[PDB]
Amino acid sequence: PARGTLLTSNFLTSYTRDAISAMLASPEQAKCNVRVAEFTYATIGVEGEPATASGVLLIPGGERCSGPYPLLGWGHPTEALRAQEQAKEIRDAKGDDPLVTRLASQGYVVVGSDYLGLGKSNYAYHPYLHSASEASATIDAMRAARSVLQHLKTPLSGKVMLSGYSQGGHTAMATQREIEAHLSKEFHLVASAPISGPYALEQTFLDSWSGSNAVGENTFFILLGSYAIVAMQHTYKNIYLEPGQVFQDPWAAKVEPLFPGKQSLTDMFLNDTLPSIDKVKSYFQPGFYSDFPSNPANPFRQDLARNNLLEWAPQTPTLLCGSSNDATVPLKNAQTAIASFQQRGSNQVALVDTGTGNASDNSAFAHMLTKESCIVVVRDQLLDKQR
Repeated sequence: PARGTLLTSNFLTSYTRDAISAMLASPEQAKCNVRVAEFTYATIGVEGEPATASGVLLIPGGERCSGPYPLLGWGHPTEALRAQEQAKEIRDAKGDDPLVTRLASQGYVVVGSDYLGLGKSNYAYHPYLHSASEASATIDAMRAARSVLQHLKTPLSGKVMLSGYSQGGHTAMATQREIEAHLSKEFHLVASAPISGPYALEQTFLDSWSGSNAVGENTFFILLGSYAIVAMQHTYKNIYLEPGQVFQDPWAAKVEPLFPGKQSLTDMFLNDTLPSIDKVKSYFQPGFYSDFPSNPANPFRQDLARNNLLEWAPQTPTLLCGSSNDATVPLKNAQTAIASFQQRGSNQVALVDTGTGNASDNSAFAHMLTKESCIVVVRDQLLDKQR
């Protein structure tokens, strides 16, 4: 099966323009009804072998919303529940999701892949924070969606845009880099707006390795760090033979099945499935824990480095969004990225900060606030202007 081939597609539900406006009034108003669709497609694994993945497709429509519509590829945030599908989540939430209320309702066709190893994908694990497969998964999700859209005769303008939140920001940028480098004829990319993504991946882990960074405590670090470790091992198979080489017991024997597994990140954190950040020294093996921040040859550190998104020159008008209150993914990531891009001859990337400006609000939880806040900001400041 050629990459991007549409295997199955199904329409779940639809939300009226008024119902969406009602949610927004709880005053921005929707201009489009929104149809929720799901689909599965052919794509590739981290070794280029065949694999499948699932995705979500939001289609705008309405008397005050005639086409043509731009196509926006979206990268979702860290997902530890293997079976999780975005389309069904939106359906369960009855349209209560910013992708519907802020973008699709305004005329943006939204396409998002559940990523390899998640949703309906047949991949044995999820290549968490793996630039190449995050990009290939997104690219192919967009290819399959275009087939669904063509069959429906949905009017597309031809313009393509990208965005994503958290891990999704990393996904969005990784996808942008891949398109510009090889697929500019297939995808006419006119705007990219990564949100709170760890572009300076390796340095981000180094900075929060103690459990806290310049911004504040990185509360979810044990969970996000463990996911990265297990994933990078799966992807590169160069960190350890037994989890016991990296984690202390009893965590060594229970960590791999969780990323991804039968538990959502919320579940794990609320029920202390893994120790809290203040007990990090009893979690990671002392050797590994001290070696990572002081040894650039550390295999996990090397795998993170291979997934940095700094060494290139963005050509698409880009707007990195995030918050100075964010202690989960420090805005330093965007700043470092900008400096790197400018040093490589690119002036296409801008930055916007949605933080309160009050250090009193710095927090790991300020991270989730950037999702809708930034969706709105990047849409108003960049996306709308590139339609």
